Amino acid sequence: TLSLANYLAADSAAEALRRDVRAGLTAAPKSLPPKWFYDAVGSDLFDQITRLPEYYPTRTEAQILRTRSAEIIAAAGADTLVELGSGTSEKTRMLLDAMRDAELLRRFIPFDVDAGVLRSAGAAIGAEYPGIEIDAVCGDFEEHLGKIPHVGRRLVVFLGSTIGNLTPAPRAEFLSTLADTLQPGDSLLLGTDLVKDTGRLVRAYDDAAGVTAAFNRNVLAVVNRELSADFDLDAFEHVAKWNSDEERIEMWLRARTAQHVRVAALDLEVDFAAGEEMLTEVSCKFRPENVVAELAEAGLRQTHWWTDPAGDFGLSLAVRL
Ligand SMILES: Nc1ncnc2c1ncn2[C@@H]1O[C@H](CSCC[C@H](N)C(=O)O)[C@@H](O)[C@H]1O
Ligand SMILES: N[C@@H](Cc1c[nH]c[nH+]1)C(=O)O
Repeated sequence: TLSLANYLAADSAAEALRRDVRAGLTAAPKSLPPKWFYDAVGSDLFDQITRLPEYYPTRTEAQILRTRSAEIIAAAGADTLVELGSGTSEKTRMLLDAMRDAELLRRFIPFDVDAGVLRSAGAAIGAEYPGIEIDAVCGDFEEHLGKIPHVGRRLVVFLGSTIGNLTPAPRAEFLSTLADTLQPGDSLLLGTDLVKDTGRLVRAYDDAAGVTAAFNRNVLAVVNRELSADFDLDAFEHVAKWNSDEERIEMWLRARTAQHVRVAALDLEVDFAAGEEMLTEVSCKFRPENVVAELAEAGLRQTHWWTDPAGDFGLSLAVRL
């Protein structure tokens, strides 16, 4: 009853991954793709982040899920739960319980770039819900959504405001593509962190424990290990900023001094100037009405909207137009 499909394993997929890292490192303003945070070490660092006092999103969303999962399941009526950027799927157990309770649960399809997190969560869920079929998919949710099985009536969930780690142009492409993988009867549950006080927003990405910093820097450890690079992690400092124009948090890594870095697997040497900054992640924060309009543009209609009392975070349920 357990399966794993691995689409990131192909050299065709590897080439695209490496091409995107190369483009980031060779652009006039440097960047790295957010997906490279998530090797085994990074997946655990994010798990640490979810427990920080500063990082309100996980517990806020979990509280909405704890109190609204029945409602969500009743509206979706799905027998199949698809989770994008699933990670450890800890919040997802609330959804799985509610589907099981409703006597609908037949299948769980976790989808992640990290196959380790898939094998762990997959084996766990497989045991916690005997008789369920598990179809783990290792892929890039910007490239491999078409590989998610079309079986049954599906609730696709994208929690944790991961959607905000895409800038508006690829975000629109992603949502349009996602919409086009949905069949009649399918649903999207989307978590979106909302615009709020920016002290709160910036602190959630710049905790006093240094955890987010370590998580940010680890992207250099991943590149170092996997692409034969020689970034000096000590040479770069974590920077979190509020971009008010784009209404998004931005994580940067800034060079303390001039750095000269080879990435051997890419046949690539790059340099940083003193004080030069590299963009490692964006975290877009949303206004409620813009979420409605973004879904609509993609060909999706918001049918349900749930928020916490303080309006820190929203969950949307959407169907095809
Ligand atoms: N491009 C991509 N394709 C597939 N998975 C991705 C991805 N970019 C990041 N991820 C995965 O998506 C998750 C984002 S962190 C979110 C974890 C969990 N869903 C939660 O809400 O807490 C991580 O597990 C990461 O490994
Ligand atoms: N998806 C998470 C990833 C993250 C947490 N902290 C830093 N990055 C977010 O945008 O909030």
